Amino acid sequence: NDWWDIPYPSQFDVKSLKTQSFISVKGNKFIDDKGKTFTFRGVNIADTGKLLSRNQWQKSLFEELANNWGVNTIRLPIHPVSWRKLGPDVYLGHIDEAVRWANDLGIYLILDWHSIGYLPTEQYQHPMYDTTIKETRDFWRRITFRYQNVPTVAVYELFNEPTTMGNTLGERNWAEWKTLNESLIDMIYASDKTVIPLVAGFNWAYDLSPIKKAPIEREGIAYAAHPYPQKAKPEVKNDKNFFKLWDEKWGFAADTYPVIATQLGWVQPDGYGAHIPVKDDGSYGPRIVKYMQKKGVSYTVWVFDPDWSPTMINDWDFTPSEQGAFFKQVMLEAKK
Amino acid sequence: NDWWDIPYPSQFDVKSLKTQSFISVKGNKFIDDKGKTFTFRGVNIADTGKLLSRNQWQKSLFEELANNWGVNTIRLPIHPVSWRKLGPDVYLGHIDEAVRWANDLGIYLILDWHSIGYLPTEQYQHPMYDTTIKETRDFWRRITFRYQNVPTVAVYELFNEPTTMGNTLGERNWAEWKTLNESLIDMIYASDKTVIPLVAGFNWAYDLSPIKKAPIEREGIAYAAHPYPQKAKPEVKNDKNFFKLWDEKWGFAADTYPVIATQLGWVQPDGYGAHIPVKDDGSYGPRIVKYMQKKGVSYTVWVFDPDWSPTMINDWDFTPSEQGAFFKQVMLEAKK
Amino acid sequence: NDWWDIPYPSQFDVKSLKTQSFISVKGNKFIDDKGKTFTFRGVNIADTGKLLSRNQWQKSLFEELANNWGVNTIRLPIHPVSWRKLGPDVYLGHIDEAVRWANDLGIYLILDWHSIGYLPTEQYQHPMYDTTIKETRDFWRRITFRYQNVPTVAVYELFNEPTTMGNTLGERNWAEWKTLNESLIDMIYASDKTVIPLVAGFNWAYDLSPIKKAPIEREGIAYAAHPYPQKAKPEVKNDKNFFKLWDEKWGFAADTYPVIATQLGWVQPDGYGAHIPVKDDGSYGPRIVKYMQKKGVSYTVWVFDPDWSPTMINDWDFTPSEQGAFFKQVMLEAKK
Ligand SMILES: OC[C@H]1O[C@@H](O[C@H]2[C@H](O)[C@@H](O)[C@H](O[C@H]3[C@H](O)[C@@H](O)[C@H](O[C@@H]4[C@@H](O)[C@H](O)O[C@H](CO)[C@H]4O)O[C@@H]3CO)O[C@@H]2CO)[C@H](O)[C@@H](O)[C@@H]1O
Ligand SMILES: OC[C@H]1O[C@@H](O[C@H]2[C@H](O)[C@@H](O)[C@H](O[C@H]3[C@H](O)[C@@H](O)[C@H](O[C@@H]4[C@@H](O)[C@H](O)O[C@H](CO)[C@H]4O)O[C@@H]3CO)O[C@@H]2CO)[C@H](O)[C@@H](O)[C@@H]1O
Ligand SMILES: OC[C@H]1O[C@@H](O[C@H]2[C@H](O)[C@@H](O)[C@H](O[C@H]3[C@H](O)[C@@H](O)[C@H](O[C@@H]4[C@@H](O)[C@H](O)O[C@H](CO)[C@H]4O)O[C@@H]3CO)O[C@@H]2CO)[C@H](O)[C@@H](O)[C@@H]1O
Ligand SMILES: [Cl-]
Ligand SMILES: [Cl-]
Ligand SMILES: [Cl-]
Ligand SMILES: [Mg+2]
Ligand SMILES: [Mg+2]
Ligand SMILES: [Mg+2]
Repeated sequence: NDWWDIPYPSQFDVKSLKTQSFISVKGNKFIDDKGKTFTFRGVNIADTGKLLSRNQWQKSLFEELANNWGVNTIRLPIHPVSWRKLGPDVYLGHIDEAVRWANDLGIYLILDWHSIGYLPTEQYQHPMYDTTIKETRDFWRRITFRYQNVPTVAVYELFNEPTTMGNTLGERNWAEWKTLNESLIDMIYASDKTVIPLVAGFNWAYDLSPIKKAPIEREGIAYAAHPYPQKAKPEVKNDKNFFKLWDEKWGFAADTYPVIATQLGWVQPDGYGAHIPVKDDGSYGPRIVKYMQKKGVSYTVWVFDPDWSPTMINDWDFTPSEQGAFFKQVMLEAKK
Repeated sequence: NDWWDIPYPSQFDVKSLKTQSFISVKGNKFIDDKGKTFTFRGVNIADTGKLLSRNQWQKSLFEELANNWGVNTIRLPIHPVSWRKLGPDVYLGHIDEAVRWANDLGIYLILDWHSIGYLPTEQYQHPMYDTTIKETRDFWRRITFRYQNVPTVAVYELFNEPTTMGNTLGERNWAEWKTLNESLIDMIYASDKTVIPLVAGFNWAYDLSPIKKAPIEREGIAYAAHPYPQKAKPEVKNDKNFFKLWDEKWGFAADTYPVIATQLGWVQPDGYGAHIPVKDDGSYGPRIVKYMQKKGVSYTVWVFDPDWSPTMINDWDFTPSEQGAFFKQVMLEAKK
Repeated sequence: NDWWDIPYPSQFDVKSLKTQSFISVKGNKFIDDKGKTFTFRGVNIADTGKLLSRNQWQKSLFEELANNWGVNTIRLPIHPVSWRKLGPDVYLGHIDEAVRWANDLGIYLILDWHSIGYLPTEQYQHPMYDTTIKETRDFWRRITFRYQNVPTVAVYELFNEPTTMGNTLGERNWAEWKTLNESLIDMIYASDKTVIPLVAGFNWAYDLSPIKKAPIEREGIAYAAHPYPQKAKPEVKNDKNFFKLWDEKWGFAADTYPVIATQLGWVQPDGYGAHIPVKDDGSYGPRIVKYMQKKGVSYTVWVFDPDWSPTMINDWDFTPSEQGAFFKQVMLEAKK
């Protein structure tokens, strides 16, 4: 009742972590603080609240991924509805757990403010993604204060998937989106300059082409890409044609800035949760991996969860799905 | 609890309706899809929630109006407080009923986002009208998706009565209001181009004069006018002087665009719920009807309800008030 | 349940007050309506809700201050969280009490919308200060309507302490802040032109220097200053060096506009609730009083409360603290 006695917030205790290299941006590459080139390779897990509700928010989950799936990175898709439902204090307390778990395993976290829609008009694809510019700023303000100087938390992915859904949500306007990302980056850098902001384009974070002429005017950032199989639609389906289309919309970015494909994956058109744009016969797997390997692109596969699709696992015993078995071997081999 | 299992929305089933002409804008006229000039002539009823609370939300209400009062149109004043109180899903479910009822009777609906105040500062005449730009956009987003390709729903009246109340609510600024209406129209047209947006001026939707120099830069729209009796204040009260004042503030619009007088009416200064600007000795009735007839102006009288004033009916047996008996005969004669 | 029956608001009954001079702005001075120069000299009390919760919201509080502490002014720091918690109707009802109490004692009130942070991004120092541009406008709309033509309520302090906290809350931008204050002033002046708006600069209302080149372009306003002891940091601590630094950041304003130091005070570095920027050995007391006396600056000391620091009183028997005993004698002597 005494609102005047509500405490000011505290910061994560960095002394509680074991030594872990910071990742930073240098030119078009990530590097660690030993100066070695670094690639994020890993997976999304589900929202923290979804996992808690079925008692699957456990260090054992992180251990499975680190020990058996070859990941060096986990992306946490923090859904605004879940952020509100647990409330900031409880959600941050669970993020703290993820930090300790990842640190102990020597892996890194991408914190993703997981909305879909058009923030400047505050209209979204679905209520679970609902937010405001105010809440979005406040999220990043809180996150940046709490995890200041924490090497485990490497990337702040400002807004998962910008889209206006054919301008039903507003008029897509690069200049206003650019300005807003720059505004968020400024709040972040005022609080912690050691973190990597990740910025996305339109068409559900597929289209980075506006940065050819109007890149975000801030240093030390990276760009997101979500190159699902059906985003590029060549008439003739082969490596060369897909590569050219990917080149044009997002791959070119990797020549100048670091790029993380923070969502990618596929399921068979008749498989579990099959929907546009994730339907593929499986030929996309080797093709996107080859493409990313050639361009030095980082990635986190969607999704290491048995309910949300396309799945990497069919159950909580971690039985691999088609894409799961494929990416697991890719990541194990890369780790070598 | 599982927010991730909350369904995506569905659209009204157009196959459930009987054949009904679409109304569209051509130049300064409405026409039906047989190419014949069309005039909206009808009434407002109360907010859906008010009617539900006294069990008056019934097809019989629509039947009374269509069969005995000669209407071809009903305006639904959706109050934002009621929208929130029933919640979108339940409110839309009742709008669905209105659509089926009106369609069956061969009449049309105007959906009116019924707020009073200044949306750009989000300040209003009364809490019952309280909203935000975000909620207003979301309302129109939901409405346009749900009633796509539904002929019965003819007009989307974006914001009932713009006013700053002597600039106590903000600084009235045509350019910012124009831009915001254009933004809403763009969201709507991205989703359904077969609907007619209705745009209002300041001074409680009385003053359209800014469109002489700066009309909304979008095709297929109409303009609202609320010419209550005491809005124009000639020193000498006659046809000629009122006509000239109406000409100057709103009637001129009918020369170039279609105009719907979506609110109009009167009660005696000593009658039920008498207040500025609806007080009149009754001479306004024939005068506004003559004026509208000469200019081909569409109209929906306020209000076909026994509680809200000025009333068209004194009870739920539909006993006519003074203005009610007057307008009933006007509409019956026009229908012939 | 019947939202349509929710009453429109009413105004404070001015006939309930005894005769009391209006205070107005003339050049760089306040004057009363007898044309005599006037200086606000008094204190802050705690938020109305805090006082109510411990049964300390009583006329006896105002009587103690007027009769024994020599005040002619009390500042009410209305915290947005408390505004929401009591709700506008109940909070305004208690403000009405303060008005009657102050009027009877011949003292004046400053109503302070008591937030800390950056309103244009709606990010704040602490949740208790949380608000929006919409809520802030609505507060001033309600206040200005209710207390129209009430001499007892002299000053509307638009936003207590603007700060971006090292730009962690947003990018401080004088031009956008200026525009927003002008917008609030316009809402206020549209409703009551007899009230004095009080505008603040950045750095927790310490830095008025932007008004040298870009003052608020409205007449009849005053400027706030919060010159706590540790805001100016001269290497050599004496009258001359502090005076020069105060001159440069806020004191210059008093040459052209009226200035009210609506928060000021100190506690010993080892005293109760000691924190930056209010720690001082006590030499600040005579120095700030001398400075303000020379420049004709008005002031309300923070704070006449035994819980909130720095205190003027150590208990509810009004036992004076160090700064309390000091300021009490200053105010008693000035009153003579
Ligand atoms: O968050 C929990 C939820 O996630 C679900 O997956 C999401 C997925 O994360 C998201 O990327 C995906 O977005 C797609 C849209 O749904 C889809 O409409 C859109 O299609 C467009 C077409 O409309 C357009 O014509 O063409 C392009 C290219 O073909 C296409 O993108 O594509 C985007 C992605 O780019 O939405 C998913 C949900 O539908 C999980 O499936 C679910 O289990 C979880 O609850
Ligand atoms: O929504 C449920 C509610 O509706 C009530 O009627 C409303 C009516 O719909 C609305 O148009 C009307 O607005 C008027 C303002 O109330 C009135 O103040 C304003 O007056 C101005 C003057 O202030 C100005 O000086 O001059 C002009 C011209 O004379 C004048 O307009 O006029 C507007 C309309 O233009 O408000 C009504 C409520 O007061 C029902 O009466 C009620 O039963 C329902 O609950
Ligand atoms: O509202 C109830 C609450 O009030 C508490 O006092 C507030 C006080 O009213 C407010 O002015 C004060 O603001 C100070 C900030 O807290 C402080 O961080 C800031 O420091 C900056 C430094 O960060 C900067 O480096 O330098 C400058 C100059 O030295 C300095 O200002 O200073 C501002 C004031 O200018 O915050 C108090 C709370 O911390 C009561 O103490 C409490 O009991 C009540 O509950
Ligand atoms: Cl898009
Ligand atoms: Cl107006
Ligand atoms: Cl500041
Ligand atoms: Mg970090
Ligand atoms: Mg339609
Ligand atoms: Mg006053």
